[PDB]
Amino acid sequence: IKEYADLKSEAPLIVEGHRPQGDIKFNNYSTRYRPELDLVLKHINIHIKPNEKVGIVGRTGAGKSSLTLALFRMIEASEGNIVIDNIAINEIGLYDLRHKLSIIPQDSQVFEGTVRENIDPINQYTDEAIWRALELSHLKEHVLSMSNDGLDAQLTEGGGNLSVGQRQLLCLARAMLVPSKILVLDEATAAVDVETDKVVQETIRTAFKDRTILTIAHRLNTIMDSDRIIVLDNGKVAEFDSPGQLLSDNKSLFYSLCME
Repeated sequence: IKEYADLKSEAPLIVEGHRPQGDIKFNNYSTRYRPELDLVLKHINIHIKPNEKVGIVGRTGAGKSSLTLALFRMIEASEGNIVIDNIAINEIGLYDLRHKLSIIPQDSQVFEGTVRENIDPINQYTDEAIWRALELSHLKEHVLSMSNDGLDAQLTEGGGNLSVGQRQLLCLARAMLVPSKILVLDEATAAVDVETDKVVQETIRTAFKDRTILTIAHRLNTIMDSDRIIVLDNGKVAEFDSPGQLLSDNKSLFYSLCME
């Protein structure tokens, strides 16, 4: 027990510096997936518009997954830094950093309890906010199917578990319930219900029409629908980021990926 009681913490949760829209600005940021591994991000300096919708693509093993971890400081930066809203990611403190942002993970999960608790464990949203978020996510209707408890209807890891593709919709519902200043997205590595995919893609853009959506894609269609796309490979941005100009003219690897 003391063996884990002695573990080195990831980072201080709260710091003196705190913020009061959005911003994403790499500043020669570079990072390795782990200290024992070589670098996975190399001197990125990209800047994203305050309400931009952007897409990240790459080959299998390109290292693009680490972008979310670095943006959430899940991995400490090997070099360089990032700034959001004129405040560095390190200064704000991890608690506030993760509270102000939002993200759909590669794999979402269900927690044993209630949907209301599994969506607002912090208990910081109004009941009308919860209802409106579930409705805008097109989730309240199927939520009411389980039991008369509605928002308080139970759920569990097994037996009382939801649809495998419904998990990602629920995570998106949580993200849209949160008043996020910035957002991120991800998709199932394996094949999933295209109905759920369309529902998520429609609702995310319809809700966060005024908030940033930087998405990581396993299918290039989301890159096509993104206002800006940057392809990443070998720990480096692989081309001049554009909405499809390189696909139109250069026939770049971005075009080859959409061909594939």
